[PDB]
Amino acid sequence: KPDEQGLQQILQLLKESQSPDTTIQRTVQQKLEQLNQYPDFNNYLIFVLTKLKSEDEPTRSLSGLILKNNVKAHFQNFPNGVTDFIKSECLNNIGDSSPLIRATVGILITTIASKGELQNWPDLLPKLCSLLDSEDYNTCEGAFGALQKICEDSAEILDSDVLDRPLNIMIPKFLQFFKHSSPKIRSHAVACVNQFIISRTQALMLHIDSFIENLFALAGDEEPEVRKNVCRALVMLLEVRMDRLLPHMHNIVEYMLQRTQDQDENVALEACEFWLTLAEQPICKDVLVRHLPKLIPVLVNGMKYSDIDIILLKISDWNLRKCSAAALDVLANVYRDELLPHILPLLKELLFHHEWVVKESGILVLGAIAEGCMQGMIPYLPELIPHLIQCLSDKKALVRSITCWTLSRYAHWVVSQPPDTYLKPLMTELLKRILDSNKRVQEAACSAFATLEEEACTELVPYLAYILDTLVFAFSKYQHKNLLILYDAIGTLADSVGHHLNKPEYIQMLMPPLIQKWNMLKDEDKDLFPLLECLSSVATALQSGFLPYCEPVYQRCVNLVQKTLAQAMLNNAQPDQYEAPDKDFMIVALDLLSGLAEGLGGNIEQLVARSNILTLMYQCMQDKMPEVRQSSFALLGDLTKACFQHVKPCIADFMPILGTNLNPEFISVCNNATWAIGEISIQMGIEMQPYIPMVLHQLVEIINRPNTPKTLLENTAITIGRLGYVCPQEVAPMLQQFIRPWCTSLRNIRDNEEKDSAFRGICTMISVNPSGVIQDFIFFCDAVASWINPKDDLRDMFCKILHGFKNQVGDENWRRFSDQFPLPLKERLAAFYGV
Repeated sequence: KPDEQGLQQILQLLKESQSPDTTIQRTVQQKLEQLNQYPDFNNYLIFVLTKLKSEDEPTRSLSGLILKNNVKAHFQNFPNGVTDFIKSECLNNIGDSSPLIRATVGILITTIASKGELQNWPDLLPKLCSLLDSEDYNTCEGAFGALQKICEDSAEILDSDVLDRPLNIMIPKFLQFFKHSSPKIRSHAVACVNQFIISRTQALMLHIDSFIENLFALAGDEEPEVRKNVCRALVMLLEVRMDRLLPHMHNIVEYMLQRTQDQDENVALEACEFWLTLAEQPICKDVLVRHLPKLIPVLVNGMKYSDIDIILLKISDWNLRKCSAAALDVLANVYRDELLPHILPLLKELLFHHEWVVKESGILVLGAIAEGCMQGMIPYLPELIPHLIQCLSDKKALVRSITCWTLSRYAHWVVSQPPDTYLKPLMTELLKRILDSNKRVQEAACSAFATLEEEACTELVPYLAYILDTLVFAFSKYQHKNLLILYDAIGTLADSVGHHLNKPEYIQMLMPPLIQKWNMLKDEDKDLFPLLECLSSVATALQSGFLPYCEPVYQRCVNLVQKTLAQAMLNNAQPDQYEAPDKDFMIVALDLLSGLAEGLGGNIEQLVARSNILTLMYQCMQDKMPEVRQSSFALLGDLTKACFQHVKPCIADFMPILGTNLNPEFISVCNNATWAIGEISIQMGIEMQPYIPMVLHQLVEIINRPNTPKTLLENTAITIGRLGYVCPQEVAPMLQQFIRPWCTSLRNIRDNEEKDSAFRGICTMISVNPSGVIQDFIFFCDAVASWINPKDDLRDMFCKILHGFKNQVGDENWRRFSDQFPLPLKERLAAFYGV
């Protein structure tokens, strides 16, 4: 019987509510395991049926609450028969006259519905919807509260007559409740209708005016819950139905403005979100101009740290400050310089204020409006920047950290000025802050310095030893969260300084501790991604100087490529049992490898030979992700250039893949494949013959393709040139089909090794098949005339062709032909090639 062990459960429940903290872990262990078969049959008798017998609401509500957790962890193992009894007891007590009991029944219903999905309780929503009218308050509230959580949490809507009535009936029913006595109920009502906004539910769309009208009539409710929901509704509608808000816009704005400075922190944040959303709409600029005088002070005031905020640091991912600052950043990009009349008089007050909370809010404002109001800020920079550099030493950390940030926002202007005026002190001061005693100032400074480095470049060279001393020391001082930012600082330093880093002293202090970590990190580490990206930057700047250190870098990268591929395979077979990897670990490993193959170019040959790198590369070229293909094709060309002797035995395998990937849909992949083919043909010589048919036609098609980026066109032109240089016989016949775009393309390129080999290829092709050029000889001349400093032998090839043509067409026709050229064109061909 249940009477025996039932008084044992109720005793275990009374003991569960002790006060020992020792007798609590014991009764929790005793109850969590007491999951036989039918304890939940009991867990409701206590909670729903034994009123007076074992009364004491705390006990009953705890019964239902422990059982709620049983539903959370072990619902799948639930007997079908007990659940049905559970469910019917809940719905029969949804509106219990005891607030605590009906709140317990409430969370019970909510969770069951969340765990066992939509259809598994088919009776629920129809019963909830119906109960909304049930003429006793508690039942109405109970139903509505439950109904609110179900639309909100799980259930992605799309649920007409899954409610057992059309949304056409349901939505106006909701709207009626906007007029209920109880504040809790009209909140529930706005929350429900808010779920149907974004999805553009037709029923709501055909009830907008009624909705909008009812929203306006609630704007003024005491209950902040209602005010908040009204704001959410209005923010949401801003994107879904602008057309219907528009005629009320100024009237709405004035409400939102009052809401953005609301008593309640929540309503305020919700109201504030309005300015963000509106700011990103084309209609914004015209609507708000008039409100800027009132808006800006409100946003700027909202950007101060609150009293609570400060304490917790000395917070939320999103708050009033982050929101206002975001809005102000966006509003600055919209109005640009026209925002300044509204900002500067307020800025003047804030920046030199005696209270730091005020000062630091002003510094934030200054940073926030940077990108947008740059041009108009330039006049005031010569006094503000020196003053910010001063704040960098402020006694208060939170001023120190934000100043770093704001300074970095003006980094570009700083560098554009004489190096000694602003850049020097900024650097001197930022380098000191990188080693601040306060973690937040460390991050801010280190981050700001990274922004500065990228902008300064060469100009950092004089301070390189002091910059490197600070960064390397930071390794020892810093802890996790900060290392990530430090890696990026080092990395950018390599990018900005370039070859200037390649000196034994620099290498001997930087590389040992970077590598120390490279061999410490467990492959599934957050630290590993930025450490890869950093080293890839370093190996490119430390060209040949990176040599002593590549062994473990190269090998681990290859390992990383392999592993990621396997993991991605496992995940494709078994999407549930086996987990997806982050392919960005692969792309970054490939880039490092190709960075390595370029800096070391040749010294790498032994490492390439003893690895699965080419096999791995092949697989990477099969990948579904364009970026992965792209990266390996890049690596292909780099290895072709570095140590072709190991690529050659695979060229028969690679060529068809390169052909398969000569597809303009994926520009970057196409680019790299095209580039790789070209580099291969130079290394292969005549032997490239059998591989031309599969590649050529696609290139001539790609080069003739209307909308094609400049770079891909240029690379196609180069590659066709190089193939032709090596196999004139196979390529020459097609000279007439690609010569127009080829010339239009390569005519705009610097006089380099690429342009040389390409034009060398077209000269060998013209000489094999001259008739291909005549019809469009105007284009060849334009392309030859673009050369400023050609190699002597190339100038002669140009010379022979140009003359050959002139001799064919004769002096008279040529004279006519030359009239077409612009002056500087006529003149170069005449001076350089004697024509």
